[PDB]
Amino acid sequence: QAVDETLTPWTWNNNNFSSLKITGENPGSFGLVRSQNDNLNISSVTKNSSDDNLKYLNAVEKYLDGQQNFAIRRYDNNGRALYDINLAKMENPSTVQRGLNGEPIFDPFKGFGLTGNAPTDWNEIKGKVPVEVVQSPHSPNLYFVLLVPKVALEYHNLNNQVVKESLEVKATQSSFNPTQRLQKDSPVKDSSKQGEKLSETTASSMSSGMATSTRAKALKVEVERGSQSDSLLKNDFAKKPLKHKNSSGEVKLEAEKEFTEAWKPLLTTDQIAREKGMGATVVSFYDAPYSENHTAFGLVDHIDPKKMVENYPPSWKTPKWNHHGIWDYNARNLLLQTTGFFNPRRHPEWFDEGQAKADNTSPGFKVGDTDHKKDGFKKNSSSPIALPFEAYFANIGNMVAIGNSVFIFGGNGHATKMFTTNPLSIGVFRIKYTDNFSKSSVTGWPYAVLFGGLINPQTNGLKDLPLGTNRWFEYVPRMAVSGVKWVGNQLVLAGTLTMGDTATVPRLKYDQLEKHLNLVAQGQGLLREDLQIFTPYGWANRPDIPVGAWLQDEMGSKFGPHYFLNNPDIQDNVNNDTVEALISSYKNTDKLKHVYPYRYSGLYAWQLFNWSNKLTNTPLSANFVNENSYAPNSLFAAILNEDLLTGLSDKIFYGKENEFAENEADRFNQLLSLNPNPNTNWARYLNVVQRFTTGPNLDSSTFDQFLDFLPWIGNGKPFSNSPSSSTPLPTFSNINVGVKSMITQHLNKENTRWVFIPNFSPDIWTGAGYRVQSANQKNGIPFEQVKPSNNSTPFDPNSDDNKVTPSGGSSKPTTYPALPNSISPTSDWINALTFTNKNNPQRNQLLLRSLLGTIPVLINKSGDSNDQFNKDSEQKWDKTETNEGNLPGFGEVNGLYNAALLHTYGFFGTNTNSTDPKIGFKADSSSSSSSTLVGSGLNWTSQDVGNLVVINDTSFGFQLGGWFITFTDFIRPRTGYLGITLSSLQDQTIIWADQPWTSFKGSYLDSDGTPKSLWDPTALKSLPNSSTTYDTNPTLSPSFQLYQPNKVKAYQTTNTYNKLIEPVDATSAATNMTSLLKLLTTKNIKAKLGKGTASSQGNNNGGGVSQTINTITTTGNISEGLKEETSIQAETLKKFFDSKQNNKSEIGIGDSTFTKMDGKLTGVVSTPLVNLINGQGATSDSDTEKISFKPGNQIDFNRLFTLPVTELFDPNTMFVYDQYVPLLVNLPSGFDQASIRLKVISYSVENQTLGVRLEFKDPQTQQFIPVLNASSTGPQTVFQPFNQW
Repeated sequence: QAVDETLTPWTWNNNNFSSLKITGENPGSFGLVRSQNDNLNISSVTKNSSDDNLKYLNAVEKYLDGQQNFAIRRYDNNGRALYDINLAKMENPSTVQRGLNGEPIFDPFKGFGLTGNAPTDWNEIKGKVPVEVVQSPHSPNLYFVLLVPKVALEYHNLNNQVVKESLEVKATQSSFNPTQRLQKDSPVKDSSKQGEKLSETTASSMSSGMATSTRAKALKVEVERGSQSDSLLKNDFAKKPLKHKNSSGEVKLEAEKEFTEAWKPLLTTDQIAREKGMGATVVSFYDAPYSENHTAFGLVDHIDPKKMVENYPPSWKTPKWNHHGIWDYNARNLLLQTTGFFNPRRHPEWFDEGQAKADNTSPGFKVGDTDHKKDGFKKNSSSPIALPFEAYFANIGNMVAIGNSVFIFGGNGHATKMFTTNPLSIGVFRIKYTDNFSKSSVTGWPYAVLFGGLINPQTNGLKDLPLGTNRWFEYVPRMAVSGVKWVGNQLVLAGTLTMGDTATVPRLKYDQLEKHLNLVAQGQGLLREDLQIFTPYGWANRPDIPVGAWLQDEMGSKFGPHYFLNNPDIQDNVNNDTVEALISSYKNTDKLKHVYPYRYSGLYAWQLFNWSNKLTNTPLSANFVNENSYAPNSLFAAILNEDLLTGLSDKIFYGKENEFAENEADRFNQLLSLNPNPNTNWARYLNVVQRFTTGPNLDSSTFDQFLDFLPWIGNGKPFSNSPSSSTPLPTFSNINVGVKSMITQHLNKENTRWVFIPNFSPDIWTGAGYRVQSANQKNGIPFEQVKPSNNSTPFDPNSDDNKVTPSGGSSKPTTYPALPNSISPTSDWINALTFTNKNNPQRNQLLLRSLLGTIPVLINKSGDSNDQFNKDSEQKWDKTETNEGNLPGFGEVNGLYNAALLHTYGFFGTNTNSTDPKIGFKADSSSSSSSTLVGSGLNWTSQDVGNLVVINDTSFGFQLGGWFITFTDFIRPRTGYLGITLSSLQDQTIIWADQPWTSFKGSYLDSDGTPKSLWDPTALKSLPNSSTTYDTNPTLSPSFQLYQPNKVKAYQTTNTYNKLIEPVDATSAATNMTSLLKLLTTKNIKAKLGKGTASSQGNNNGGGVSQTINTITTTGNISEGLKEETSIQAETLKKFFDSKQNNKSEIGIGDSTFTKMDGKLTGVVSTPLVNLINGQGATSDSDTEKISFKPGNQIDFNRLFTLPVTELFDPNTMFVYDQYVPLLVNLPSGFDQASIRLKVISYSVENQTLGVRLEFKDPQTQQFIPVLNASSTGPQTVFQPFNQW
């Protein structure tokens, strides 16, 4: 029961909790502790063939019960160990004897009463490990401790064959090729189903719509219930004229023939619930350090995953589907993009059967029927969203106690985060206690139903982000939770959050999947990449056009108005005549909707604005949710509603409104908002989030301007490269990039001299990759981007097809005269949302992944001999319009400039290496070009988030990858402050490590007031093996992604980017780019850069601690850089930052101060007075050495106890009167007796005894604290008049 000297403090990877700062009556720390012993040969247990995972894990737990020891030892206010609480060695533990009212009988000196019998489930809970301890805010001496199995600690060390990766390196006997596991072949017209294509309107109803268009008429989409049981009289949305290509079998998604070694969890959710010994459990136990019966347990409650799954929205029983239903399901299935809103093809973690259900087959609705009228009926489903082992144990961590209920918000998922899989916390577990912590109820709710109330007016940061949902919770937010803590009076949840997918929002045309391999993979789930890849050539004019309208123009000569290669240059006007003739004329009824002839088409920003779950000023208003990000692609900190969370009922009740439409007849007129059923309570959960933020309080191009300001941890140089004619250009921002152009000459060339730009001259920097007739005509480009289908002549405006006849027949062209001067991936246009490419959803992911330092780069030429990219004589920043600028314009990460990004990385030039790596992208003009995206060389992952440390009443922060990020201005934002302070890590070994996050050993707030993070550069976990014994071309790493090849036609010498850069079939290009594919593995990139091995050098062991930069009131002030008097906001911010490149400190960017500490770092134990690293360095309470109790023989009992115990103290406050204190406590001469008080805690008139606990005014912290040296026994003593017996 006493302190164990062989157990050292530690910290769990999932929550990084090491100690709980107990405050109040008995201040101290509940530090975790473990057996540091190595020699744990987990391979000693043999995993046989027929033995199942459950039996194997039971054997592993039995084995670890002997070789491992864990406990939660309590420390005094001075950091001195008191007792251990080794749950596996506590003999005859007993629950607390309770009264009828539920109060635990407690006498301060006799302690807690014991019933003598073990708490519930003790046999199956004794072996579990503690990972977290949380105090109650109200009930004294009451604690909860979170218990998990030892497997969840040893998960990574388990044998690979039972802990597999979603991607397989294979033996590579046939050379590496990233497209091998990708289905790529395109669908082809069905020659047996041609006649069921959507019918063009027989005659457009004029209905006084005088405007007349010779163009092709709209297609009819008629759906009506009819009366047939399982079929519809009309099912136009189901028209299915396409089919998969038949080559060596049908090319479609099917787990059986693809995922032979399918990824599957360790334990299904039902098995977690049933097997009590494998799930997390929290036991409420009472602790008293100075009492005889110091500790005793209360209730034991398993965190039942079924009590969580039962609160999933019903829409999540059928993830393959969505409120759109048949039409989008068909579109995705033919495009080889996996269907639904949360698909195991993209998120296999959350499904009991894992990848074995990873396809669109059996989607829960009838599909693929020989008769299209039959398709679209609800049927049996088999693959609902669940909570298997990995997601579950990502969801256990970061407890918080509120009122009579305790919440588990989950952790960052590193407990079970492998290289190619990303478990996260999907919702909030709650345990509610009744009748004063006597009985309890366990339940959980998903984050989706909690975050539905997000609306743009809340956040001060980026707008229109993909964080919205709707009456069907098809948006599945999950968090890698940094932690939950009270920042002052406001409860804060913080960490990283997965937006709705924004990469796959555009769709390819049905014949352009062989030349957009990166995008088709992103949609396929093979490429678990979240950033938006700029591949705009093959996008359909509209993602949401049913396949029944794809073949209306097969040849493409007419540029089918309803379906054509998306390109804004042929966008229709918005004139009243144009819309009246084209769109408004075809009035739609309850049983008829039209695919309008209006040539809808726009770039990435327009695509997202129309077809992403962007936030809106009202909740549940996101009609278009495509998918959910793979990894957390956005920082997120939200102020939660404490009272509402306490008050919500345990069990949720959805209804027909949340269900999907039963059949297409009801789906067609499916409203977005329906009155909730009277007896349902799902809506009540929507308003938990009081506020939220994702980054600095900046919007639009200001955000990208800041992104330029933040530096790259890999080498420290800014992404802008501003501090020095062919000089390097910034990557994100466009200011001083390219040439200024006047937006008043774009599109209609009307009413824009003062609407977009308050300045008198509305000149906008077109950025890199801009198109211009000539320097003399840089402002606006005329219609010379004519789109020819074949080589057959320009797009031919002024044609009868592309003209509209208003009232009277005064025909005119419907296409704009002049167009914006850029469609580059870095193209920004406040004046044309249809042409602009930079978007807030991209900007958030760019901030997160720039902080992480793993932004991919397009590469044409590796460092190999005869394949070298020369910085000099081959890169010309002054000629970004021409191929000499090397801007790919296809495959690049949207919103950034590939050459600038590479220069920052140093892939070419001596920026990162002493000698030029000669790695770069060349826009070849003499032949075809092939390219591939490769990682940054760093292996930080977005889930790398540490402790949530509260700095003060208004600011909080946490470690993020190699950065420490503090949300200075979230609780109480101040105008003009960016509201973020960033502190980079200085250790090169950690920055460039293969698995750096294994080195982070927790963060905490130091007494001096500056947060700090532990670092153990000797704790890095290398990759599982040295590639066995052969060269493994694909080597998995947390940042590794199967970036598919991209092949692009020769770049024009002149007017390179007038049109979209056309690609060609790149399926066979893999074998001709081995020297580039080899750069996919991060080790090879590091070797090229020189960071491959210990060659990084520097500190050899270098164990120490890093501290965030010192901050002041003026820190983070960019009010000068904000605001507008003579420029645009982005340009003035660029000027401001440029003027402060040598003073990044005052803007909140700097290198974290780091100090060396000898020996291993395993964790901290923090108590409100001081913080002990590894629990070393306890003191003797110097400030109260001369305060102690007078022993009994030195006290005259008659002098004191002649008066009664009642009037020796104040019963109304239980305080010993000041005049008598010196009579009992020894003090040095001249000591201020008023600074020390006695807190009576027990008395008995019948025995005239007095139990007293001492307190002392701490000069350091202005709070009364107990004196631990007051007696050999501690700060509590019993005074009686010689009647102790």
